[PDB]
Amino acid sequence: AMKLRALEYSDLLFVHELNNEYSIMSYWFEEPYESLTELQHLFDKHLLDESERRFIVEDENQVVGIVELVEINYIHRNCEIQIIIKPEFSGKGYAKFAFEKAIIYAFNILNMHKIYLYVDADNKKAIHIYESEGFKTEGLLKEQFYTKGKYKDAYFMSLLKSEYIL
Amino acid sequence: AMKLRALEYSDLLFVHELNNEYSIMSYWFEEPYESLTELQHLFDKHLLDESERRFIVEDENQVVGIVELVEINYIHRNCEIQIIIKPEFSGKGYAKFAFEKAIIYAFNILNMHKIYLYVDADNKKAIHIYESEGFKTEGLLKEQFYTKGKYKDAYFMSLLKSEYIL
Amino acid sequence: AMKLRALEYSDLLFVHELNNEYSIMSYWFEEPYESLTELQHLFDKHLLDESERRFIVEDENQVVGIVELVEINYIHRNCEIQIIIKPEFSGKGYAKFAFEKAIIYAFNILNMHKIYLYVDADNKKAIHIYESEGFKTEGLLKEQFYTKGKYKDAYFMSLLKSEYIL
Amino acid sequence: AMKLRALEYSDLLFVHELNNEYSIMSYWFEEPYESLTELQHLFDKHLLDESERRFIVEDENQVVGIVELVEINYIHRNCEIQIIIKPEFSGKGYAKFAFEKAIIYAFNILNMHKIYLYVDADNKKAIHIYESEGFKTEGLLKEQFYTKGKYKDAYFMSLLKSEYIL
Amino acid sequence: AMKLRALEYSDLLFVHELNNEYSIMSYWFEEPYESLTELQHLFDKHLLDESERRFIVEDENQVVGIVELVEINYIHRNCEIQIIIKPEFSGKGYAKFAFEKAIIYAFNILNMHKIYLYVDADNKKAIHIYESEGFKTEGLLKEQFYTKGKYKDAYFMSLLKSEYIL
Amino acid sequence: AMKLRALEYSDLLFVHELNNEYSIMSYWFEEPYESLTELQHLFDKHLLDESERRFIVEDENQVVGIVELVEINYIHRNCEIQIIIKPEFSGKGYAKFAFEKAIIYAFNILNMHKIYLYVDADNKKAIHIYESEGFKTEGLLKEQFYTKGKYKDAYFMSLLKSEYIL
Amino acid sequence: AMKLRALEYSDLLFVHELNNEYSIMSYWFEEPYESLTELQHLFDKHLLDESERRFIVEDENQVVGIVELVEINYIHRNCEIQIIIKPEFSGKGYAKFAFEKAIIYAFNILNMHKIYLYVDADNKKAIHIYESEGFKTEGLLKEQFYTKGKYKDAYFMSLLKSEYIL
Amino acid sequence: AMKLRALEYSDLLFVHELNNEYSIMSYWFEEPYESLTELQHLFDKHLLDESERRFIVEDENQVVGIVELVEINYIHRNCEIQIIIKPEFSGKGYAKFAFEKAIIYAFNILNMHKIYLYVDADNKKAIHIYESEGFKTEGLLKEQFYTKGKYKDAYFMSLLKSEYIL
Amino acid sequence: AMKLRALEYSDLLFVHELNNEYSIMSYWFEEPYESLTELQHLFDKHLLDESERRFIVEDENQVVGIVELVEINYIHRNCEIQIIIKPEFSGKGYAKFAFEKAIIYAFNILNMHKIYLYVDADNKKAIHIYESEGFKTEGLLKEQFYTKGKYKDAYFMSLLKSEYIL
Amino acid sequence: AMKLRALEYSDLLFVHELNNEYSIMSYWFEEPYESLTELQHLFDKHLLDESERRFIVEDENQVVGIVELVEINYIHRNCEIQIIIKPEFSGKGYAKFAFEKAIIYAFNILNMHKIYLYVDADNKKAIHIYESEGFKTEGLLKEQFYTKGKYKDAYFMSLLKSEYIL
Amino acid sequence: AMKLRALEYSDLLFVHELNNEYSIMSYWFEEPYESLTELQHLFDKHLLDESERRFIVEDENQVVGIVELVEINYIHRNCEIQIIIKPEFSGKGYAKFAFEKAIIYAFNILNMHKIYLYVDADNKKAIHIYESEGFKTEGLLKEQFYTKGKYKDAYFMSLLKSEYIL
Amino acid sequence: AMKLRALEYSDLLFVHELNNEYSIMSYWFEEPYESLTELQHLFDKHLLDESERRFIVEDENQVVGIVELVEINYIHRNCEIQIIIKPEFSGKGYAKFAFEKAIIYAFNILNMHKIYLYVDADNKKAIHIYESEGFKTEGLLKEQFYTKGKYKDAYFMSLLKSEYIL
Repeated sequence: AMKLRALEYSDLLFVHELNNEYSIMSYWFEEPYESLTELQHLFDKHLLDESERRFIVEDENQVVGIVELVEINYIHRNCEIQIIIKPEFSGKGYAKFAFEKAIIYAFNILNMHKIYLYVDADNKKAIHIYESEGFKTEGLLKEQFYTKGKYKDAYFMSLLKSEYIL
Repeated sequence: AMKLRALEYSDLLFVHELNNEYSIMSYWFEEPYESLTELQHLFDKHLLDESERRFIVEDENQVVGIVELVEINYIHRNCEIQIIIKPEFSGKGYAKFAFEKAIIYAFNILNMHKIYLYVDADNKKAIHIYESEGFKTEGLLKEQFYTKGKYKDAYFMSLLKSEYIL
Repeated sequence: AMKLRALEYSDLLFVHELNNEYSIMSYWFEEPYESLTELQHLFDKHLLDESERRFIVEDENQVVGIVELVEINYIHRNCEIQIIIKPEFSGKGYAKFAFEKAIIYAFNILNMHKIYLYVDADNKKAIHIYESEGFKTEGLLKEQFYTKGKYKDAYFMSLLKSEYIL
Repeated sequence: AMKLRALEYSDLLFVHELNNEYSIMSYWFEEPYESLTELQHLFDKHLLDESERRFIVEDENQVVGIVELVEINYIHRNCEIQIIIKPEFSGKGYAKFAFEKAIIYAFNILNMHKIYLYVDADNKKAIHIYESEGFKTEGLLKEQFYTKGKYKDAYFMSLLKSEYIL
Repeated sequence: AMKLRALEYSDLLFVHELNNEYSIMSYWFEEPYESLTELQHLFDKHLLDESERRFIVEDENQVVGIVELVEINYIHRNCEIQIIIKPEFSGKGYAKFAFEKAIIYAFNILNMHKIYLYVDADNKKAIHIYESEGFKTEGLLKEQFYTKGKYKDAYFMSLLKSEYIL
Repeated sequence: AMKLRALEYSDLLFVHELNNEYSIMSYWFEEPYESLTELQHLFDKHLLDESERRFIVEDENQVVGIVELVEINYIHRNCEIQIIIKPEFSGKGYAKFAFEKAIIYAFNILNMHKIYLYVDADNKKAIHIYESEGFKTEGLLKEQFYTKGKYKDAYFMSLLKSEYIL
Repeated sequence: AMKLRALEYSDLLFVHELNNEYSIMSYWFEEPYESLTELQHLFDKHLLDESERRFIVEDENQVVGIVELVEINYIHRNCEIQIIIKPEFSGKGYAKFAFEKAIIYAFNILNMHKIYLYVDADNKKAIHIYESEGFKTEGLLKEQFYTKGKYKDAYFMSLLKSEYIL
Repeated sequence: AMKLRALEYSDLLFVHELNNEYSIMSYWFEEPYESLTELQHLFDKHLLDESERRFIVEDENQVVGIVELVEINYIHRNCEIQIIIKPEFSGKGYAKFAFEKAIIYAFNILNMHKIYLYVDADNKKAIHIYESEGFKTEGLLKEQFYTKGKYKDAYFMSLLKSEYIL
Repeated sequence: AMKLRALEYSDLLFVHELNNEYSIMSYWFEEPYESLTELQHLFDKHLLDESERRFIVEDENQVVGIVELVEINYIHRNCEIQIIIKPEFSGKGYAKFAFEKAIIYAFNILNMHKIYLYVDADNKKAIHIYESEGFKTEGLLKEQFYTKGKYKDAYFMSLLKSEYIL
Repeated sequence: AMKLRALEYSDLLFVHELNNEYSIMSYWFEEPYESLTELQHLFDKHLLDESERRFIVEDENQVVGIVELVEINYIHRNCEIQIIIKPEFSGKGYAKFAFEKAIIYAFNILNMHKIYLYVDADNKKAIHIYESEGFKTEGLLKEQFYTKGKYKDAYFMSLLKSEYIL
Repeated sequence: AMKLRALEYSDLLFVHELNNEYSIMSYWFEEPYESLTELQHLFDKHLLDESERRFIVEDENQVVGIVELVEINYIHRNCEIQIIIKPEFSGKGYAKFAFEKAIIYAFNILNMHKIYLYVDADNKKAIHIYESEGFKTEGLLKEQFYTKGKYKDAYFMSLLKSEYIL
Repeated sequence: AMKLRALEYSDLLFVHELNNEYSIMSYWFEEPYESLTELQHLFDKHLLDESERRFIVEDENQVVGIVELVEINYIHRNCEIQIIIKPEFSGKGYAKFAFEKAIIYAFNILNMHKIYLYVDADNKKAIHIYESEGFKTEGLLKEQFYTKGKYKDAYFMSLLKSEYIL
């Protein structure tokens, strides 16, 4: 049984470890962190800020990933979604599950109108997870991110609640 | 033997767990929380605020629920009542007991004039608990709450101390 | 030319004066005030709280009233509306104007789903202003407010954006 | 035209002067003060405390006195009333007016059940003002106050809202 | 061997428990508390305030009660006395002892002139403990306290040091 | 002679006025403001935050607009540009000038790689100013902004420094 | 007409000047000061401390001196009295007046049992003012104060309220 | 082997216990305390204040008492000495030792000119300890202390360094 | 008569203006500023930091420039020198004077061993001012600074006190 | 397997020990430290400052060194690199590895343009590690550092990303 | 008529100016200052520190100098004296006067045992002022101060109160 | 193997004990302490103050002493040295070692010009340790320190780096 659970202070080591698996710099409420000690301090600084919301993805046996809703805007009713699954659990349907649940949370709980994400235009496996959840490409943002010594293009993809309920 | 006991800091894990059993977002002194860590911080922020009062419902063996009096107003002498019983204990009369005791607390201890609540107009089992304690419907508030992807209607129900003592 | 303008610190004397024209106790972010000095201190305490929003109603010559949106909830997308016009300006269409503009602000700017208000069930002139803006009665809340030595009944009235655009 | 007006920070010099006309030590939220500078600092410390409420008594031309409701208790619904009129205005009906208005405020606005006061058992002129407003003696508290080198007896007098409305 | 001992932080659980045996709301330096967690926070806030003084009543084996001197006034030299003995120890002379010692403390240590108390006019067993220590009734304060759904009358009783030493 | 000048505290009234000319809600370091008093407080809170940079556009006679660089990211080296010219000065080349200077500042001073903006897909006059400065459309973000009661589509447009220097 | 008036913040220049007329170091709540700037800062630090109480001695035309009650002890009910009259006003009866009034304040207002003072055993003119108010010598404290390069003896003198009322 | 050792935070329980053996109220830097919890808080408040200095009197086996130098004045070079020995150790020469050492500390380390003390004029055993260390009576301060229901006379006794070295 | 004077708070407008004459970003204690309002806040933050020292260069009629010693290191005894003269005063010998005086201050007052600076390798007029004061080139730091859209090379130049005194 | 890992609070003992192996004084965000206790306090003060970034160099068995990027400048895009390897691990290729990884981090992650370092002109073994990573000497800074009683010359060496990718 | 007056906050401009007449760096409570703005901030930081004491030297017409007692030690009873007279007033006997008065203050008011000073061994005019007040040389501290590019020798001179009174 | 190690927080008990072996009062950054609890609080207050520097003297088996450099002045480049060795380790060469190392630290690491000390003119064993390290007497400061009831003379001794390297 998988589930999404709200992120606690005690989750931050996992968060740190997961993001450490990627060379791209990591942010907590738009402030950068590279260590667990930085992450703990940013966590306490932003503790009641509603612009981001995070969930731990679990099965009964362990924590397997994180769902982040960020740039949550309650006027325009949209937010950016980021999901990271431990790479050792790829293809096991944790990403599909996390997506399904987070989309449901954004639309049916938070009452968002639209959700969007950015994805490296070379990350075919991620794009396919996104596409299977109904995300559509709305933009190709050239040289938008600098990663591993190169500026890379990113797709802006999005999902409208109205498309979601059809 | 059942009893109501004042909520302590050490009760917050139970509070967190109970509210986690419901998809509707949870509030502490009108500030939203989804994690235990948020709940602990809001608890300390509002520690001496008299606008809400909370009790843990117990039997000798465990904690079984929570009674909340909120929006307590000492001029107009009314407050909103919220009671949540662990769903595994339904039909065991904990809800009836919690109600009876909280109404007594509101009227005979706090000196309230009126108590009211909101209930989803589809929640027949809850409405019947309320009706059996003498709550009357005063309003049908259409599309007042957004829950699980739909705007839902709620009854405003209320109990006057004067009706209570008859 | 009438207009709504965002409330500044320098508006608080007017706010104080206006609310002083009514015996019912006045609140700023749910904290009571009776003097300008209390109002100034509550203003600074709640300066960036988004749960209430206030506008000054003006014509070119003077400030004539206040529009308050309170209990703003960005999940359920509803808020309570309060409008007070200086009694010397009654029947001049400032109330109609203030209403029209605040409803527009709530729906088209804030993206609310529903707006509601409470009104003493004897206040026929107010109720008629409300009814002319499309508010419908959803409830009759008996003995809900204590005013001038008596518990008084209030109508809960509301307006759905969906009704508004028809 | 007389009126009661809520006490502002700018009233504190008057408050200081008035209380200075009496040898008995003066208190602000149960903390003693003898100077204006102490009074200003206590005022800011207790600015949002609801246990006391104070009004300035005025005619169109000047401030003539102060009404204080203290030990306000919103559970038992009673409070202690203190009224001081500038001695130069005695017999002009400012005391009667202040009383009438403060009683009305306590009962009909604050929803108190009972109001009480203490008065030196030798202060016949004050007692008669009290008696004319319906206060009844409930106690004779011997040697309760030390004033001008002597312990003096005080009457506890009170007024029930139920008596007030008959 | 019985004794009175000054109240420590570590006594607050006992204090909480004892006051929990009574439906009347409990106060610490005139601020209400219902939980141990509230009591701990009020304790630290008022730690060096001399307006109240509290003692734990003990025998060699356990804590059996609390003595409170409150509203201590060092100008008029009087204070209010409250004593609560665990109901399981009634009739064992702990109340008599606590009284005797607290009166001695108030008069001979604190140099008070007068001590007083309030007691529900129906609480014959308490009144008799008071009367046996020389308290005299000075007032009958009608409908002064709201308890268990009813306004109740209280006696004001008092003891003068001058009577005490005769 | 036109020029760009760094924004001072004393510019905030102009900033407030300018943004007040538009119904879309205004932000300072991603926190919303509608009044000058809110803007002043956010200004002091974010005074040394380098994620946004703002300039006042002037001619010798008056302030005519504002240039904002926001979401400045010094790793990926891109930022979002917002320019607002007083509508009374449209077509006078202040927008062209402001653009030219801000692009120069972003690229040649801040060393950005890319600049981007969002524009309502119906705002032809703005789009043409952008296009004349070399911005290219990279995306069409449907229903991305809620404005005047409707979700509206926005173009994401961008300019690469490499294109700029050709 | 002479009078004693409570010391305000605005009195501190006078206080500074007066004490500057004496080589012995000056104290405010037992902390030393030599300048007005030090005195202002100590004043704010000790603003609500009840261990000292100070009055300005005036005639209708100017401030002529200061009365200080220090080391006020409300258990043992005694305090130390210090009075300084501008030396230009000596023999005019300001010292007698100040004494008379301060003694009255200590005994009849503050309820002190005893007042005492220290005086250089060579200061015959001061001692005679003291003796004329009924102070008696209780001690000769040798080499107790170092003044102008010499250790000097001081009389401890005192007045009992019981002697005062005979 | 006896010795004096500087008082640490961990000594405060002993300090509390010792002072608890006496009915006279106890002070820490002139602020009263009756509990260990009050004593701990006053200790931290006055941690670097040089007006008092305290030592624990020990033998190799236990703490047996406390030496306090208070009202230390570095201009007039005198201080008040207080010594309390556990009553179970009386007559064992701990008081003589503590005295001898504290006098040596005051004169030879702190460079005091004079040391003094107060003693109840009935406390013959204490007076004899004092007299044996060369203290001389300089005053008889009548009704200076209120203890066990009576005002009591105290001797002021003192020792001059010049007498000490003869 | 020229002179160097220590920089005051009131100099910051001049500082702001001067640095505004250059496109390179400006720093105060290594924190960037572009406005006077930022500069004022950084000034107060770093008010007693000894790592930088600044002087205003003046003639009798006006302020003409600024001397900055930064990265002052009191172990290695070296610091970086920056001098900016208003461009309207070039060739008038203010730069020579400022240099001469600041070098004297660094060596003879601060006891530095070495002073150094960085200069754009194209800034011949500056280099010649430096060379005329005895600075020698020690390095050519390629692409060290990004200015006006290009990475530029800088000379590191330095002066040893030992060379200075020859 | 070697790796670089972000520095945590728990790394500071290692950091302290390593720097203790060198007589040159050590800095944390340009503030000097010699003890672990100083280092811990500076660590918390600078916790979110982005001007320095530090990594621990490890193999599977232990921590072997530290990589520091300091004076990070995101406008000019350069930073100073410092690497210290435990001297017991010299010649084992930890320095080469640390270099390779930190250069990669600076260029490909942080997007720096240039990296530089300072090295004592006598430290041939270090210079050779630097030279093997492509650092070139750009300057010889004479008497720039005072170490072990002598002013010593340092090479400024640097690496351009453009050279790095060739 | 000359006099010494205690230094006020408003004296700091004079203090700044006077010390500015000397190249040696200036200190306030051992913290260096070169500007008035630094001096004002140090003044407030050290406002109640008794280790230094300062007086302004005046005649009826203007302030002419400053007397500083520093390193005041109340155990060893000695302090360092610094006197600076405006150089335009040299030879007018202000230095003699300031000395005479400050010595009197140190010995007869502060009860110091010894006063000392340091003086450049070349400053014959100062040394002669010192010698005429009875200062004796106790030491020649070679290369003790670095001034105007040279290490200079200083005399330590001192005056014993015992010599002073002979 | 002996060594000097930087003083940590955990060293303070040793520091306390060592200084306790001497009757002369002890200072931490010129603030007096007699207990470990005072020392801990002063330690945290002065944690980053560079005016004093302290080392623990050790052999492999235990801590044997402390080296203190105080009054460190980085302009005049001199400091005062204090070394205390546990008296049980005298004559074992710990003092010689500590000296040698601290002198080396002051001169070769801190770049001091001169080091000095004070020593009781009767302390021949200390003076000989000093003399053997090249300290020369520059002054005889009579009655400079009050110790064990007597004013004592001290030698000022010093060592110039220039003498040290010969």
